[PDB]
Amino acid sequence: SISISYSTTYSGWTVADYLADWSAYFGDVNHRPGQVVDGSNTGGFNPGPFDGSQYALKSTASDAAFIAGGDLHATLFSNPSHTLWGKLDSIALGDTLTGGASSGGYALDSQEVSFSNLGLDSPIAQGRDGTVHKVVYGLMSGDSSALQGQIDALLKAVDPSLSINSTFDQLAAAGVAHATPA
Ligand code: HEM
Repeated sequence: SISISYSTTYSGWTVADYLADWSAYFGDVNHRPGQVVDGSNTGGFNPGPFDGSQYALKSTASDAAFIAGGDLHATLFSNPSHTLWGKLDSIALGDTLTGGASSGGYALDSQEVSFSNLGLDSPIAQGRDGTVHKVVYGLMSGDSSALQGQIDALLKAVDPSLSINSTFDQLAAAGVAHATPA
């Protein structure tokens, strides 16, 4: 089932409130036609250049950053263009991104929260409608709505009383979350 890791700082927050705040602060990197600037708002893959086990992106305006983990593929100019697809197992949120292809991976110097065992798989044919794409492109664009909806479904699948409106501590009591040090 979904497995959540959270710094004790966030023990009393709901998942929805945490994500709404995190993404609003991360802010839209404007990865859109006319506005993509390589090395600024593309993020990167490990091993890359356009596929790998991690995709990571920091904000254009601060150190906030996320890492998507799984078996990921960006089509870039190939049909269906500008689709991220594959298998998405995890999302880690925090700040101070480090690493990259030259390091053999990415890590956050301050990981706040992670969501693992997401079990998302999106075929290339779904294009930009796939859940993997929506989750990650949403985060790139400062919008955690898609991620929230996937977490909500995973939580309900454990028990319908659990949701994105549960606190991290409630989710820990319910067996789906664990705390890390503040
Ligand atoms: C190495 C990382 C990436 C590079 C170098 C890259 C590069 C680009 C470029 C060059 C464009 C076209 C800009 C233009 O039309 O002027 C673009 C657009 C786009 N990319 Fe990426 N991208 C990357 C990662 C991603 C990821 C991970 C996603 C999805 C989660 C994504 C989704 C899109 C979308 C949706 C568009 C806009 C398409 C449209 O509205 O027509 N990209 N990207």
